[PDB]
Amino acid sequence: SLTLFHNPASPYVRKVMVLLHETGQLNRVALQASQLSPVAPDAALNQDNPLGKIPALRLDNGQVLYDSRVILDYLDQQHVGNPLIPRDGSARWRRLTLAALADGIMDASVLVRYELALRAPEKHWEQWLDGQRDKIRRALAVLEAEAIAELASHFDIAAISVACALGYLDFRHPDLEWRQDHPQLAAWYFEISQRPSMLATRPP
Amino acid sequence: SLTLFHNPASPYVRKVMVLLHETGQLNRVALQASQLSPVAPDAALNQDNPLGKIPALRLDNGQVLYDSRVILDYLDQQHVGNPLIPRDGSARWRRLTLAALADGIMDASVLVRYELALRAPEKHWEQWLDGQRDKIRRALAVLEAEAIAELASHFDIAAISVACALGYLDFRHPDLEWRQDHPQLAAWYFEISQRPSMLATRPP
Ligand SMILES: N[C@@H](CCC(=O)N[C@@H](CS(=O)O)C(=O)NCC(=O)O)C(=O)O
Repeated sequence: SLTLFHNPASPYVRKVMVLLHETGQLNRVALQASQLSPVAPDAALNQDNPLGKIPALRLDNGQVLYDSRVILDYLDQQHVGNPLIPRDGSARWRRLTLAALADGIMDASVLVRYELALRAPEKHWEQWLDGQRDKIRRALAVLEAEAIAELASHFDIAAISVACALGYLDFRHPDLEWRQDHPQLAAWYFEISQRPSMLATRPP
Repeated sequence: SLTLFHNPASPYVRKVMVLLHETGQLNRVALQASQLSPVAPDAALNQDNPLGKIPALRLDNGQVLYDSRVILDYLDQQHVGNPLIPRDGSARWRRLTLAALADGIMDASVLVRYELALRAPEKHWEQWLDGQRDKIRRALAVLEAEAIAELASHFDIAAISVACALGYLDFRHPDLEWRQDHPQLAAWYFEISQRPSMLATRPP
């Protein structure tokens, strides 16, 4: 069977968990708990993913896949349902670009979390923090437009990725109050939060 | 024709350029010079690229793709013959994981560069910087121990990504010596550095 390095905070892990739920493949995956940060290595994880990041997926044959987008691609090709990642043509490119937009939000969000929670306050750099927050805000604006119609078309790779990014803002960055100025996105997210796969994968 | 939002220092742009050379698709592309935004997002927007993604690829009919991994997939699917990303088989996820290893080297390398170059010295956090350097070192060790034959077998998505990551280490982090403990990787890099795709795309 498969083994996924996991913890319930990670929104990248959450993408994987949501895809597993949606595709009926939770039964294939043992969870290996990991607590970690860039200054607190997990030695067991590092033996499998030298980058020291989660998610990482150990296959039945012992090979390891990372990062999250590689794992999601692998898992999407294992089931016979409709794919969550379009296999060809225009949709493939469009939906993977929205997924990358969402990953960029997560990347900035995690960096701001680590600076605020781990770095000594006297070493915080406010202009850096605000630059990351502004990159998140600009991406949210594009998502507001996408929430008009494109986002809701399918609960697929793009929708999962965006949903996990918004859930992570709620969890670690409520001060960004993303709903206040993004009502269309707020409505979309309120709906997709009720999906069983989202309810089962919320952070602590 | 296509437009690539381009910067010559970025190793992520470099992967795209190398793949365009290697697949014979430079005759498709016009470059549009674009400024990296390490701290505050750029105040000058191109309306097709409101998030200032670099690389970003604007298709013949105006859709814009990003990030580099999405662009690489798109471009690889636009030519016939030998794909540089395997379409299926164990090799697909093996080569994509090796590419992700390389992207992780680049990610750690950029974080270290931007902190060292842009953040005030008194606010540098050495244990954080070393945690990122340790990702790089562990990843190099995996390449040397596990990936030499793989890299040599095909100058593909994995090899291009690794090559660009090593070029970026030489460019921004020559203090991080990597050739001594990874002699096979060093020899391979010396060889592939002479490919026209690599010579043409070296950072300034
Ligand atoms: N490109 C990767 C990013 C994973 C990541 O940053 N994960 C964080 C945990 S966070 O999501 O809770 C992680 O592993 N941090 C540890 C570290 O950076 O040392 C992916 O898409 O899987």
